[PDB]
Amino acid sequence: NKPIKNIVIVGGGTAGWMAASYLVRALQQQANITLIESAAIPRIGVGEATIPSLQKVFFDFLGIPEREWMPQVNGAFKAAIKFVNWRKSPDPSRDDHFYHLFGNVPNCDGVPLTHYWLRKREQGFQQPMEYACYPQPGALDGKLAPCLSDGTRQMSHAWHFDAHLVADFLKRWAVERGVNRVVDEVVDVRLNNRGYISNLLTKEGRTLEADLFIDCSGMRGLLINQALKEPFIDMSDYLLCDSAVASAVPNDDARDGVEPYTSSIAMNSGWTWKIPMLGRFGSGYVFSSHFTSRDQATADFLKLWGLSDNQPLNQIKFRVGRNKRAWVNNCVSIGLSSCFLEPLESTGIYFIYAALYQLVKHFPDTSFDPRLSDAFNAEIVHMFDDCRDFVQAHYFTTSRDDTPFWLANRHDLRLSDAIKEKVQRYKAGLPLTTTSFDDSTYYETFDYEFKNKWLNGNYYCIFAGLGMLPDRSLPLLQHRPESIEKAEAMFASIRREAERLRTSLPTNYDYLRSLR
Amino acid sequence: NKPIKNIVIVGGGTAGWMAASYLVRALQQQANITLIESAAIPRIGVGEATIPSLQKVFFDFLGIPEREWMPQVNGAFKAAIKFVNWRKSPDPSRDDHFYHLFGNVPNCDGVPLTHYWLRKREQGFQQPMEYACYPQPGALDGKLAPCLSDGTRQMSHAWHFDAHLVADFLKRWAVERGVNRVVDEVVDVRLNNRGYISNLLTKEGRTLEADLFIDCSGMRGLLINQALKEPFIDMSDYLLCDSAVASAVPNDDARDGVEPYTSSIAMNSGWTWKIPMLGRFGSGYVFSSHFTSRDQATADFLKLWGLSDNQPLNQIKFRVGRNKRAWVNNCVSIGLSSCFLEPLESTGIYFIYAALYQLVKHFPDTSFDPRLSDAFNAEIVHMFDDCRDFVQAHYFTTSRDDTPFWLANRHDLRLSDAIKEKVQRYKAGLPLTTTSFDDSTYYETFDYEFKNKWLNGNYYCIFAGLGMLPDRSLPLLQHRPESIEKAEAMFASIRREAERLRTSLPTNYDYLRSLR
Ligand SMILES: Cc1cc2nc3c(=O)[nH]c(=O)nc-3n(C[C@H](O)[C@H](O)[C@H](O)COP(=O)(O)OP(=O)(O)OC[C@H]3O[C@@H](n4cnc5c(N)ncnc54)[C@H](O)[C@@H]3O)c2cc1C
Ligand SMILES: Cc1cc2nc3c(=O)[nH]c(=O)nc-3n(C[C@H](O)[C@H](O)[C@H](O)COP(=O)(O)OP(=O)(O)OC[C@H]3O[C@@H](n4cnc5c(N)ncnc54)[C@H](O)[C@@H]3O)c2cc1C
Ligand SMILES: [Cl-]
Ligand SMILES: [Cl-]
Repeated sequence: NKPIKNIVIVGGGTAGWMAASYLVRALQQQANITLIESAAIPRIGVGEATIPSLQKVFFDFLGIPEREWMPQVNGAFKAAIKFVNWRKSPDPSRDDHFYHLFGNVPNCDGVPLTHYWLRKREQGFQQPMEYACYPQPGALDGKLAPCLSDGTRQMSHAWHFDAHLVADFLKRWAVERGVNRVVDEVVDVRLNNRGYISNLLTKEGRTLEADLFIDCSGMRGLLINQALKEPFIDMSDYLLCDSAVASAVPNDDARDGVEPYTSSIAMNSGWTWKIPMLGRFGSGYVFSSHFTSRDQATADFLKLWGLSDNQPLNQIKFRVGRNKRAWVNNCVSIGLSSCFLEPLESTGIYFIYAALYQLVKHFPDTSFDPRLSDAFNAEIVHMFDDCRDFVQAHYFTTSRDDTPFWLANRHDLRLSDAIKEKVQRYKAGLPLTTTSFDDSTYYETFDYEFKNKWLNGNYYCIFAGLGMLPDRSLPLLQHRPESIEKAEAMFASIRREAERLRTSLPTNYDYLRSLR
Repeated sequence: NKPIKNIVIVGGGTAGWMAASYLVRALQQQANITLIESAAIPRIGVGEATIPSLQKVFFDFLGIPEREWMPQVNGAFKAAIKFVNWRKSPDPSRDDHFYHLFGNVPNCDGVPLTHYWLRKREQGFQQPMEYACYPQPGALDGKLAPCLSDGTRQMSHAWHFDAHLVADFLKRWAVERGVNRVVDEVVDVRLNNRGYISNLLTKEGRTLEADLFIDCSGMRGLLINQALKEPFIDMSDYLLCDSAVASAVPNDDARDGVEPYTSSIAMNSGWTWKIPMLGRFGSGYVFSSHFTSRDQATADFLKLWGLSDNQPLNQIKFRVGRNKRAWVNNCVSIGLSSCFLEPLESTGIYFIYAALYQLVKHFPDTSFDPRLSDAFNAEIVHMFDDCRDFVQAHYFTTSRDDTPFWLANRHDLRLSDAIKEKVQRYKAGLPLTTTSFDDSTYYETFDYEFKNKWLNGNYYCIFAGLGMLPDRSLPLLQHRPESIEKAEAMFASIRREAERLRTSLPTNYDYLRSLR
């Protein structure tokens, strides 16, 4: 079969230029890549939070080190997500916060530290799980950097940045390496009688043709949804939020510092993200239109940060779910054109480079073997649905009942058999999927991580944080006092590391300043 | 809940004493373990072949190094399985053999060497896959040891031994560490109205009681099948063989050497195993009674090795399949009481210590939370069904059509959706599950291996060996000539290692002799 030689990418957002960059890197020879993007249709970039695999899977593949791209996007460091007022109904006299931290939890004789902690709590141990099982939460409370002053890594971390800038960065990178950039707007898509994309008709009268089309046109799904009629699976029965009111809020970093984490502040009919950068933090009230009006949500958002009625706002709406098939005929959907999930766990950009990773792993020729796209589509389904369930697990697990929104999350959600099964195992006291701690190649081979994205530690951070604990500790531990004693030594070690971090880490602000 | 304190194991075979050994090791405190075995009911031990996880998962857990247990069981080294006359109808003028080797296949720019080999074959490359992608097949042809004379490991390996002796070894090991051994025969099992095992009535009038019962009574399933009425899922529609005629055959190792591998010699209505040890090799014609009589199979077996009509034979029969649930109420089935699969891929003893591993991971208290057994049962189902599909893939893939037996395997088998999906992906040219080569922690964390037992390399050895190749090479490779060039360097390196092994390895016989 003849190889794919001409590729057309529709879209100049984060998805489009990640696709252009990744493909021009992966396809070293025999690859003509063209990207068309409309100047009259804006890109989505609200100030985004990410996860560590952005470096390992995407930028490492491009050969771009962290020190190269991060200052070009005015990046800040992210070491966790802090959930505020998610556990109980808001009480100004109560400190309601917990962290979902990056990194793996140590194992002790084949059992994660989370389970040794639970047994301790049964006997009266008061300290919260993540403060016992991780070394960095207290450091995050102190708004400290994830690295020493000399740049030595001290904890797993990701990044906060304006996605507009990473698109510009990748634009310059990809164009320099041969990607043809076209500023124009597609107005019509022509299919043959078979149903394959023949050509694209633009606004300036250009006719674009290719062997392979990549749809990065955003939520509208110009190619995959509108032209190819691939149905979008609405999953509003799984998750309730469908809107957002967002803006940027100035921050006096000199006296307030820069929080080295994303915040998720539970509201009456949703939650508000806080994504710190230098000089400001991006913020957005994600809400359900069925429980609050955009007007009311706007008022709550302004009141939360004490913003004025003159503050410019980014009014957003979206549909939760995914296409039935991400790849149909000769068109691959990447980004918002493929799927969407509320930014509760920073999975948006992850969906992009994870899908691109899978596209190269299933790269077609001009014959377009349906076995390739079928396999690709199955991977996308697994990827999205797994993250959807993890996010949903934040909702039906909550104890809040103060508003109709939270009551609905507790009782009226549709749950997959998969997430029901995990929760059942968790409640039984069983550890979920764990990996080796004294190895960490889980982060080095993406096939492993892609198929097992969320581990025991991730779920425990969420569940224990929301106050939903297993019925009992592992029955096995009653037979292994030596293992229990060994776990105590590990807890003590974590406590010592936390104390060392407190006096060794520079503030996140000072470290970000040293990088200018 | 009160902890499990009294445990009764029924059975003194390989399963029973592995269970006794593993549990007395895992349950350091609060564990009274009793094993009852009948002296009038023999154990099954035909001379068994194993896989490397026996050391990593079982003996390492007991703290017993290879050098300790192997000479106690008169063990020989196994480095692969050689399949003879499986590809085509037997032709004495043709050499029909291929190896299924232990170990992982190297990756080159995210693609296994198997796929770079396939592309080469498309362009005329003649050398068989496993001889190109592995360094040791030629060494195995030369009957060389898997280690240097000084004991330095040179290739991944497992073991051949009489399972009777490993049972005796573990018996002595477990009894010395507190396991109570009872020589008697259970004649009646009493259940309460709930359906839980109350007590065991023996032949000498003893009444045995416990919190937890382990059924290692063999194929009869004294507790799980007969008492608890748990249905056995007959899978004769998946696999056709149901019988075996076996014996031991003397070998002049001084002039013939000792083959460092198990052989699988395809017959008219089944296949014959060859499991070499010092001084002899165990052998057994596995056959389907629906295509040949035991009498005819016996004659073929004797004729194959030139044995006489006076040669004592072990006439065996079995049912292929598994219990619907491995663990019911307060009874856990381990070994032949749980499931059986023909020894095509040496999975029998694997099923034992893998299940025991899972039992400890799901260890109950006296309340017996059904969530624990449900989770355990699901793992057993995955374990068996996955190995069943892998074994079955040897059968429906063959090109042989010379007998009704092989025609039936080609056309009349029932295939799971899972195996159909894998074959489809393979035929499309896609790599199956792969792991990191420059790491090998896949063999260090059993959770990983248990869920992903058979990798791309394993399937490729079987499929390419049977002459069933993908329709085409990976389309991506047409865009990456640099990766192709890089793979050539790896092939050259493997060729050099093979040449070094040829002149460096002692013969398997001489090395086994040096260990006496
Ligand atoms: C409210 C919100 C919060 C988010 N938070 C996070 C987060 O915290 N972390 C994270 O990682 N991700 C997050 N995401 C996701 C992420 O921001 C976006 O998915 C990503 O940055 C851009 O996706 P996209 O490029 O596919 O869509 P878009 O940004 O909409 O890109 C659309 C592009 O296609 C072009 N185009 C469209 N139509 C046509 C046409 N007819 N002809 C020609 N050209 C055309 C447009 O000009 C534009 O260039 C969030 C998304 C939203 C909506
Ligand atoms: C033909 C064949 C080939 C095989 N090849 C391989 C191979 O190559 N590699 C591999 O790893 N595995 C292989 N296996 C599997 C392996 O040999 C056996 O599964 C294992 O060695 C023994 O299994 P078991 O102990 O559960 O059953 P058994 O050996 O039958 O043990 C039964 C025990 O339960 C006791 N018992 C029974 N009944 C009663 C009662 N009413 N009261 C009291 N006590 C009782 C018996 O006395 C006996 O001790 C093979 C099996 C077969 C049949
Ligand atoms: Cl997101
Ligand atoms: Cl076996």
